[PDB]
Amino acid sequence: EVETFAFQAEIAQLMSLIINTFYSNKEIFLRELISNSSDALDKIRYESLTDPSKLDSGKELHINLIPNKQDRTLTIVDTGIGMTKADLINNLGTIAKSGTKAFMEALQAGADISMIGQFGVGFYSAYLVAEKVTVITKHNDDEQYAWESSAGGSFTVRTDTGEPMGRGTKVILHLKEDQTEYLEERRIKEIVKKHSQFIGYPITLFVE
Ligand SMILES: CCCCn1c(Cc2cc(OC)ccc2OC)nc2c(N)nc(F)nc21
Repeated sequence: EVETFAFQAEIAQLMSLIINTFYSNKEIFLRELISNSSDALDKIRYESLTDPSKLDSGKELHINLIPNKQDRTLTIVDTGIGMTKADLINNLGTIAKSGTKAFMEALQAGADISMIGQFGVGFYSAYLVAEKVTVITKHNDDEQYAWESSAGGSFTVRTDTGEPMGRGTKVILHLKEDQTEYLEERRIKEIVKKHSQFIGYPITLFVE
């Protein structure tokens, strides 16, 4: 069954802002998502040092970028720590509240949208380019969940029946009609080179 949740007022407001503000430098969405993957891979890396069994659901620590022109999606896949249902429904929104407020104040003093990640809310930059985001995630202590939102003030969570993923997180960007340039091999490569050149895990760009 599909559960529908409201965003806390502040996130909904960050989300509208990201959708509504005129801002051409949309490409920074990719570095934000990659950096979130990097923090997650680090974390499962740290946790297995004192418990190697936390790696039984997969030993490879990596990042895959998969475009699919047929569906119109850019999926960012990591094998990092993954998210529990608690994360999805309460915890992530709890921690995001403060980062949101800070961010939203800075945008005045002179800051701009490319700085969202210095506040820990770079995930919602997904909405510069995607009309819908689907997030498939699997943590060691929980089952596999699908989170989803087209913004609008609500998101859903359901247990995922798709392909089992071991451990990690897939962010599936359903691109806006005018943003298919992020399906293109040479565009993604350019972006990864300029902003994500020095990540500590292999990034494999899949071709179509
Ligand atoms: C805010 C940092 C933690 C949340 N997070 C994020 C940021 C994030 C994801 C969300 O998914 C529905 C929602 C909100 C988020 O940040 C506020 N990306 C992650 C990732 N790839 N892997 C893991 F494991 N955790 C992630």
